Amino acid sequence: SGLVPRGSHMSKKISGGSVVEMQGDEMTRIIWELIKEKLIFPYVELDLHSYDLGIENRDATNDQVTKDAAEAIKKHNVGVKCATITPDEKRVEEFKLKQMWKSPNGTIRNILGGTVFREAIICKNIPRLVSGWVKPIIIGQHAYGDQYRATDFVVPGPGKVEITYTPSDGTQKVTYLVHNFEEGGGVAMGMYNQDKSIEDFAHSSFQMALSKGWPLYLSTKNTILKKYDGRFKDIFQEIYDKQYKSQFEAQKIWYEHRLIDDMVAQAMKSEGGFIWACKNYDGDVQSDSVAQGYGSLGMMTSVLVCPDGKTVEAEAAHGTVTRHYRMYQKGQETSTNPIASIFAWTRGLAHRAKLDNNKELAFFANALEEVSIETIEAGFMTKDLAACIKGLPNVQRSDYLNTFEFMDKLGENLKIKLAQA
Amino acid sequence: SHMSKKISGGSVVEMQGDEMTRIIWELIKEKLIFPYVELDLHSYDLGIENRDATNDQVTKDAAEAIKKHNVGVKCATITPDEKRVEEFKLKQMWKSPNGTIRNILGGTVFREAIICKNIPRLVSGWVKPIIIGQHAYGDQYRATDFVVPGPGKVEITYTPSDGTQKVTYLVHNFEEGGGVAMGMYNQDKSIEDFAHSSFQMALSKGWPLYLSTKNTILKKYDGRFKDIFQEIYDKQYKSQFEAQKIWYEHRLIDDMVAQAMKSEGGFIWACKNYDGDVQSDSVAQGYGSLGMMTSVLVCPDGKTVEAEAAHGTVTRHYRMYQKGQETSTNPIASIFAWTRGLAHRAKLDNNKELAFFANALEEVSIETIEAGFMTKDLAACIKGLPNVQRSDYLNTFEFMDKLGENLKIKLAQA
Ligand SMILES: NC(=O)C1=CN([C@@H]2O[C@H](COP(=O)(O)OP(=O)(O)OC[C@H]3O[C@@H](n4cnc5c(N)ncnc54)[C@H](OP(=O)(O)O)[C@@H]3O)[C@@H](O)[C@H]2O)C=C[C@H]1[PH](CCC(=O)O)(CCC(=O)O)CCC(=O)O
Ligand SMILES: NC(=O)C1=CN([C@@H]2O[C@H](COP(=O)(O)OP(=O)(O)OC[C@H]3O[C@@H](n4cnc5c(N)ncnc54)[C@H](OP(=O)(O)O)[C@@H]3O)[C@@H](O)[C@H]2O)C=C[C@H]1[PH](CCC(=O)O)(CCC(=O)O)CCC(=O)O
Ligand SMILES: [Ca+2]
Ligand SMILES: [Ca+2]
Ligand SMILES: [Cl-]
Ligand SMILES: [Cl-]
Repeated sequence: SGLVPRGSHMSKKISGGSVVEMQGDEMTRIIWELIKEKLIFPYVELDLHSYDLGIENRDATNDQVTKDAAEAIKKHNVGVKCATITPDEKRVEEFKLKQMWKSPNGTIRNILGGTVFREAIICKNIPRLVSGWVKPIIIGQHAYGDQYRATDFVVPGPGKVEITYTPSDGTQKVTYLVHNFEEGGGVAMGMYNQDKSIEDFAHSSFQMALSKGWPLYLSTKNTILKKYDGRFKDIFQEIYDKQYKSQFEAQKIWYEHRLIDDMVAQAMKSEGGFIWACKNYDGDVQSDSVAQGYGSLGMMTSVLVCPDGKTVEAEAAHGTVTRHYRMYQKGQETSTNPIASIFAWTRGLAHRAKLDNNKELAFFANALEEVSIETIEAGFMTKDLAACIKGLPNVQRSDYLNTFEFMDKLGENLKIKLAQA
Repeated sequence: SHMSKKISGGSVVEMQGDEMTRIIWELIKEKLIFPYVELDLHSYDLGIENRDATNDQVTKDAAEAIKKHNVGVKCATITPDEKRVEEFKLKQMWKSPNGTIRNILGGTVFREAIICKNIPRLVSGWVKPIIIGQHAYGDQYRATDFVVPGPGKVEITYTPSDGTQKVTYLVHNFEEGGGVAMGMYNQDKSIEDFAHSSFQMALSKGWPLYLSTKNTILKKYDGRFKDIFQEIYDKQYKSQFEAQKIWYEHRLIDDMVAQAMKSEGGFIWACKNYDGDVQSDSVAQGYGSLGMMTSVLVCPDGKTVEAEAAHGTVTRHYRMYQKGQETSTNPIASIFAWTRGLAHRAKLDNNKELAFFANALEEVSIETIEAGFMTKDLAACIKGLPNVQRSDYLNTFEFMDKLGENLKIKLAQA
């Protein structure tokens, strides 16, 4: 039967190393398991550290699992996160929650720190809503502080709201009048940010612009918040003058501070092709406008780059697609776009491979991104993208693939691509 | 024999401004308003020179004058920064006149694009206008902010006036370096006025109303906006809305921004102060031209209005003008400031002729531009800035003069 041992038909899976996975809710959870089953695990073996951030396990552990996941990301340097339920009043009723738990993304970000870089996932055949955006716009959202770690409260009636700083060294405290309510009640809030966090934010922004060869703009409202936003402006400018200016000049680019009002108009009018450093809230809100302006709200990458220069968390930024989940729970067909979740996995695994000098893993991660884009541009897509192209009322069943058909088509094309290489 | 009589005008609080907008303001009065309308103008000079001279008192005096006369029109003004401070040798870096007038008067700033058929939008589907109603009081614009110079505790406290024990909310314990911190507030009555003005504007335009907040994150602060609007709607407006086949909904700011991008327009968008400030720039630009916007502060008394030009004082054109070089400065926003004010004056005085005039001036502006006579910025909207030749646009004086010729023709025909 032949003295020479013939080669195996099954080929050796890639050693991918250590990865923290944050499991999610509803249809995104369904998608997440399909991605692992059909796209990752046949080709990559992982030392996978899985945390269930589904709403029921967050409730059971009093949100401790979210903290545990963040600490694990510190330890292993790579996290990949599925979309999760951020509960409102209805979710409190539906799950009999102990509390209207806060957004886990905010908790993870306030623990890890850094900058969330957000960018559209561009398909040649998905039309833009903004005509001129022929190059990408990359938002760098400062991931720490401000509204997302504030303390807000109802003022029940007349009285003084004051804000006080008490120096740790025992020198005199300073007290500022926020407002004397003399005619009724209202609301008040305190919020803050940290110098070191702002410095990390500036560093990540300058470095991303220099890595791309694109100009950088930071938006603030320092005309109104002269101290608070002026601190962002000053720290960026001093870091630019100290370390990065000659690097920008050598690449013929620039960094400029802009008022947020001007910056959103300028962005809308632009051709794309720049980095936009945003304070936490502005990056949160403006990335929705950028995501929708490129064609599809969900076709975004979202990667938290932590201040240590080694740790990354990639996530799907859209929601858990509740209506599709309900259909799926009744055995009905859905057409759920998995691209954002797939790219969470590929961006995470690409950083894993960079940390590990894993050439096989890096080739794989890029190959999966290529397969996803090429599949869509070849005309095989989920219903939402079909509607981007034709308009929802004109979509017919042959224009799109359902959730399982689309995953299977990606799996076929990934197998072809890895075979050809 | 009867003399040629100007249209009765009434009492208008004028606030004069700075730089190129001051120049075009005088041009508008001279060529478009004064030859046809006779005004009882109460003029306040909010030029940065007089604001430094009076220690910003003139701004407050103008705001009170508006309280008195119910109709105010405002030119663009310099909001000084460090550069302005050194340039004019200012005593202080005074706050923006707008912020002061708004804190004094209260109300909601309604902003909306001025649409010309030949000016292409940047957002494909916006075939109907989007009207933003920006709450004009509180939040960031009245906040107390400071630099935290080193390790220490920041807390924000509430002390009831009636003696009941205070409550202290920890903001942050800075253990390593320093940072920044800030308190801000809003008032129930001002939010209720905001809601009432939003519901009324929606009913008058016959469009649905969305309010945006971030109450996912700010459950108490933004929760109050949401709760107040929902209660005032259920109790006082839902039936009228349903009668006009419109509706009111709360939306998260993230959702609202994306859906507006993807929508057809045709709705009222109630915004917290900061969001209205920022999103209206985004909307203005998305319709084609950032400066083609009306901006009208509607005060809670339901009678007092302040119309302004929202854009800046066009400093580069002013420098050209100073050196006797021609400029192409678009005066439409300042014109519509005047016409919106005059239309409110006509409404208050039941002045048929003045209302006819204000609408006519708006029509003449739009038709002039749509007939192909425009300033350089709109030419560039059409052809793209690199492709604009001198023959594609009119300079500031030529455009003003063409508007005057067309306004004379329009008023004569009727
Ligand atoms: N990451 C996360 O963790 C998120 C969790 N959620 C949780 O998802 C749950 C529901 O969320 P909805 O908002 O109701 O939306 P949906 O996902 O149900 O989709 C609505 C309709 O659109 C269509 N459709 C959408 N995705 C599709 C897909 N893949 N394929 C195909 N069709 C798709 C489809 O339409 P048809 O039904 O007609 O086919 C579908 O029904 C609730 O529990 C939310 O809390 C929401 C968003 C983020 P996000 C954090 C962002 C950040 O951290 O930066 C804000 C997003 C933003 O800012 O833009 C939460 C806010 C916070 O945490 O503060
Ligand atoms: N309302 C006001 O009173 C404002 C006053 N200012 C004060 O104006 C001063 C300068 O301002 P810049 O920011 O440098 O801009 P610019 O006006 O000089 O134009 C820059 C370039 O664009 C082009 N161009 C613009 N307008 C054109 C026009 N008509 N025709 C033709 N081409 C035109 C042209 O381009 P070329 O040169 O290539 O031809 C030109 O050079 C500074 O001193 C500022 O303080 C700024 C804006 C508002 P704003 C209140 C908004 C609100 O309350 O609703 C925030 C802006 C926003 O939110 O949208 C600040 C005050 C506050 O904080 O309250
Ligand atoms: Ca967002
Ligand atoms: Ca603005
Ligand atoms: Cl299916
Ligand atoms: Cl001229």
